[PDB]
Amino acid sequence: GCPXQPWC
Repeated sequence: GCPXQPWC
Protein backbone atom coordinates (compact mmCIF):
# COMPACT_ATOMS: atom_id res chain seq x y z
CA GLY A 1 0.00 0.00 0.00
CA CYS A 2 1.97 3.04 1.12
CA PRO A 3 4.70 3.60 3.80
CA UNK A 4 3.40 1.84 6.96
CA GLN A 5 -0.10 1.51 5.51
CA PRO A 6 -2.20 1.95 2.28
CA TRP A 7 -4.44 4.97 3.10
CA CYS A 8 -1.76 7.70 2.73
